[PDB]
Amino acid sequence: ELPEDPRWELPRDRLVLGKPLGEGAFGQVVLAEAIGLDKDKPNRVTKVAVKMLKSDATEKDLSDLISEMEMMKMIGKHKNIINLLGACTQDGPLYVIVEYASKGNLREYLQARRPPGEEQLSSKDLVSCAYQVARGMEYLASKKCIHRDLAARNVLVTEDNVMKIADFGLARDIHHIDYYKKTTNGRLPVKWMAPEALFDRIYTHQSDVWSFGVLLWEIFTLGGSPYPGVPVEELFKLLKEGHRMDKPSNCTNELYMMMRDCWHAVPSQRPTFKQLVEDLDRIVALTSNQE
Ligand SMILES: COc1cc(OC)cc(N(CCNC(C)C)c2ccc3ncc(-c4cnn(C)c4)nc3c2)c1
Repeated sequence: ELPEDPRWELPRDRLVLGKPLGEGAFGQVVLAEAIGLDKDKPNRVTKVAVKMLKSDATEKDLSDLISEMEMMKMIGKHKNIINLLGACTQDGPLYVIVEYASKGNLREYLQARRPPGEEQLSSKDLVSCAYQVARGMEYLASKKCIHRDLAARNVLVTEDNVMKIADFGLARDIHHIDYYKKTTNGRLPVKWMAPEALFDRIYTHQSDVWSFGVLLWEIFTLGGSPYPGVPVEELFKLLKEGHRMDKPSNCTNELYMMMRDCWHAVPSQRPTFKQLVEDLDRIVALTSNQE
C-alpha cells in the first residue's frame, strides 16, 4: 500500500470535506476544513484544497497522484506557489492537502476585473501580478522544477491577492500530448509552448520563460486569448514564420520588449527567471497606481 510519512500525515477525522473546486479526467479537488493542521493550535480550522482520485481511477492514476505529492515534498515551500500542507494516506483514499486560493485562477481573476461593457486593477497591480508569478517560477527553477504548462489558467489567486503557481508537480507524459485537446475554457495549450518544446519535445527552464512571455501578454490583455480562432496547424505555420503577437493596448514599450525577449527564437538568449524578477521588481517601483 502507501508508505507512512509522519512528516506530512494528517488523521482523516481532522479533515471535513466540502464543495468541489475543480476536476480533471481521473482527479478531483474539493474545498475542506482541516482541524489543527498545525501542532498548535489543534483547535483552529484552516480552509484547504484536497486533491483525490475519481472513482474510475486506475493504478497509473494513483501512481501519478503520488508522484506529484512526492515532487511537492522535495521542492519545499514558497509564498508564490500552491504549497503542500499534508496528506491522508492510510486506511482509505489518498488525499493530498494543499493551500486554498479563494479567488481562483488568474485568467478568470483578470477577466472579472475588466472595465464594464471586483474593482479595476491599476497598472502597478498588473506588474505586481507579473512579479509574483516570476518570483514563484524563479523559486521552482532554483529547485530544478520545469513547469511545462505555465499559463494564467495554472496560476491561482488567494483571498489576499497573492499569486500562486499551481500544478508544478503534475504527472505528464510529453510523448503522449494531444495537441488538439482544448482546455475547459475552449483554448489550445499549444499556444503557450516554446517552439523547441512544441516541435522537438525539449522542455527546459528556457521554454518555461517563453510560456511566461505568453502569461505576461495574458496579464496585460486582462485575460486575453492568445491567437483567437487559430487552429493547431495554422499555429505551427505562424511559429515557423517567426510570427510574434502584437503589443497589447495599455502596455509600455518596456513590458512589450520583455514579452518579445521571452519569445527569443534562440533559447539561450531569453532572460532567465532570476533576470525577470530583478527587472519586474524595478518596474513595479516605477509604475503608477493612479490609473
Ligand atoms: C500545486 O498546485 C496544486 C496541487 C494540487 O494537488 C496536489 C491541487 C491543486 N488544485 C488544482 C488546480 N488545477 C488548476 C487547473 C490549476 C487546486 C488547489 C487549490 C485551489 N484553490 C482554489 C480553487 C478554486 C477557487 N475558485 N475556483 C473556481 C477554484 N481551486 C484550487 C485548485 C493545485
